[PDB]
Amino acid sequence: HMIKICIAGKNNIAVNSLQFILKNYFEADQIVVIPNKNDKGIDSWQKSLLKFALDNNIKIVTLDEIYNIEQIIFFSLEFDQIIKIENFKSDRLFNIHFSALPKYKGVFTSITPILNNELESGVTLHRIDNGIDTGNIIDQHCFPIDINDTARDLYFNYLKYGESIFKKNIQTIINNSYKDLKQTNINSSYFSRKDINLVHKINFKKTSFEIHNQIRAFIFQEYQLPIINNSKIIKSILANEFIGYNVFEEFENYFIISGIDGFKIIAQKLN
Amino acid sequence: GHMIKICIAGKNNIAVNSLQFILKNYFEADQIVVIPNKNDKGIDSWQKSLLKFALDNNIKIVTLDEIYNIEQIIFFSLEFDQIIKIENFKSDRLFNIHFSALPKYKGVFTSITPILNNELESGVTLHRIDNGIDTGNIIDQHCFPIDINDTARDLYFNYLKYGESIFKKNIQTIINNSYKDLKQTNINSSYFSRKDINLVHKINFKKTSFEIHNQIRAFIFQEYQLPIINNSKIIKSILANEFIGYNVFEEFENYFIISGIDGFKIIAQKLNKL
Ligand SMILES: Cc1cn([C@H]2C[C@H](O)[C@@H](COP(=O)(O)OP(=O)(O)O[C@H]3O[C@H](CO)[C@@H](O)[C@H](O)[C@H]3O)O2)c(=O)[nH]c1=O
Ligand SMILES: Cc1cn([C@H]2C[C@H](O)[C@@H](COP(=O)(O)OP(=O)(O)O[C@H]3O[C@H](CO)[C@@H](O)[C@H](O)[C@H]3O)O2)c(=O)[nH]c1=O
Ligand SMILES: Nc1nc2c(c(=O)[nH]1)N[C@H](CN(C=O)c1ccc(C(=O)N[C@@H](CCC(=O)O)C(=O)O)cc1)CN2
Ligand SMILES: Nc1nc2c(c(=O)[nH]1)N[C@H](CN(C=O)c1ccc(C(=O)N[C@@H](CCC(=O)O)C(=O)O)cc1)CN2
Repeated sequence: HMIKICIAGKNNIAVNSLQFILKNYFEADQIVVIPNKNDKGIDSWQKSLLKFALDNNIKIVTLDEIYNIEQIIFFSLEFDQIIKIENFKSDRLFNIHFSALPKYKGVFTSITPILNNELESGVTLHRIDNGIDTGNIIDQHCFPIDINDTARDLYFNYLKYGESIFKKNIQTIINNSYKDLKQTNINSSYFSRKDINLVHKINFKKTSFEIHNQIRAFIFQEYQLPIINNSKIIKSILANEFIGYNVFEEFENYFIISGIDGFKIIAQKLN
Repeated sequence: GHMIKICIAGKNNIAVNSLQFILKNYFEADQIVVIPNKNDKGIDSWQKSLLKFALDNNIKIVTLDEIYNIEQIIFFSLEFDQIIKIENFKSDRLFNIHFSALPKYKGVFTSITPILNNELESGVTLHRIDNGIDTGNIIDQHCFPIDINDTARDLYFNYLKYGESIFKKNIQTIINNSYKDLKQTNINSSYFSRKDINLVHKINFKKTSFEIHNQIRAFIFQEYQLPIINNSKIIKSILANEFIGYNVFEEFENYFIISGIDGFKIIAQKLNKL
């Protein structure tokens, strides 16, 4: 068919990966795009896929419009819809998921690995099957969650590494010469929206590492910041200085906190 | 200096067998004292009673107050139920075996917490006691697997086993005071209190098969409780690699068949099964 590829989703990973295909592989007339339902068609703190496509004379389609395109490559890059694979003639359906699968299937993956005490995360390119982030893994890139990284910092890492893993593998996908491996049952985890209360209530009867992690997992200013006694927190810093157990002291610009193991946290208040 | 050399404080097979080992190999009975836990009524049940062993072997029962002034005494907590304040003691030879791979899973119910948090292994850790909970310097650790179908009960019996073993491995160097240790790191340190665990766990099925399995088996410890699914007590959970479709739930006379979001088969065996 004339149309070779659909890019579906949002943000700079989608925009940049589309730019890369336009520059290196396919002409506009060979590409269609499905923006997310919330795409305003203007750039914000991320670029708009809708705007990029219109600016570049790529057609905006719906899923209904591509299901019958033989051999189309369908590529989800932060797409907001669950696919049903039997809708499609093509079986060339792919996603980049922002975690180190099989762990942290589902949502809010800039939050969940932090909240669960992980030292690393990853991006994973996989085939789409009918389950949520369950299909066979094509490629994965693991990277650290540094000790004072926030959810926002981690999200910007997913965008960066996600764009790179796209570029690394896209020719094998286009050539249908990639290899994949089924995901294991062990280590598989999943979160849905119901599992995370974005207005997090910190549990201080925890270690310093855990309290620190509770704070920084919710630091993502475009959405929210965690609040301690009515002040928003912009950064948490965990040190291995021992300051005594269960410290909590509020100052004008920051809190000094330690948990049951007495390591020092500085929780910096938003200016 | 003093006649008393060692105090064993705590409960269950670990305390009893450790005490038996020192009495056989290291100290006579008049050199040893014991502090049972508050709920020890001196009756052997599914674990042995430390109080009963002491009574049966003429090893004196004491309180912490009676040992604080014993210089050089070796104090060992083997599932002890009291928090120590090290400044009460003249001796600095104060030790604990905690049932986890520290620094993870400080605090309570460590037969439940690693399972519920999706771990594949656990451990026992011999440490110095400081004024924090399970925070003192590590002397030795032995890690072991949590087998995929282990229950909390199964994991508790492995702690008893490996815990008794790590005591024997280290006791000579404690007695000769030549042991080495290392400060715990801040990174990976985790802690649970009784408030963080609801022993009447309501299963979240909007999870992976692995996670649903873990949620069930983490609460299987029949002396205390069993998890309940559709008003049936569950005695065992078995997780397989077989794909059966997403979000399966079917009740049979003797078991449930369950899968989560990733569609792996779980068999949850009912207690009523003959
Ligand atoms: C909405 C929201 C998001 N965030 C943070 C954590 C999220 O990981 C990150 C990105 O948010 P979203 O893109 O809305 O949602 P997230 O669950 O990460 O993304 C999933 O759901 C998105 C919306 O359905 C899909 O477009 C993505 O493909 C899918 O991966 O921003 C917050 O901290 N607070 C928020 O309220
Ligand atoms: C009381 C209770 C226990 N358990 C299981 C899981 C526990 O890890 C295991 C042992 O129970 P306990 O010895 O009462 O509690 P546990 O938190 O494991 O032990 C801590 O607390 C004990 C009581 O303070 C201390 O004596 C120990 O040194 C300490 O390690 O039994 C249950 O599954 N349900 C229960 O209701
Ligand atoms: N079938 C399928 N569709 C896929 C992917 C997948 O692996 N498989 N990857 C992406 C997965 N995805 C985003 O990357 C995506 C988008 C929307 C929702 C969604 O509708 N979420 C609800 C859950 C609804 C439900 O319970 O089924 C939520 O958590 O509240 C979920 C995931 C895009 N579509
Ligand atoms: N200071 C300290 N004491 C220790 C250990 C330790 O690492 N540090 N290890 C063990 C930790 N432990 C179990 O392994 C354990 C037991 C009870 C409580 C506790 O908090 N107990 C009582 C107060 C005790 C009393 O003074 O009578 C309570 O809260 O009711 C805390 C930890 C035994 N004691």
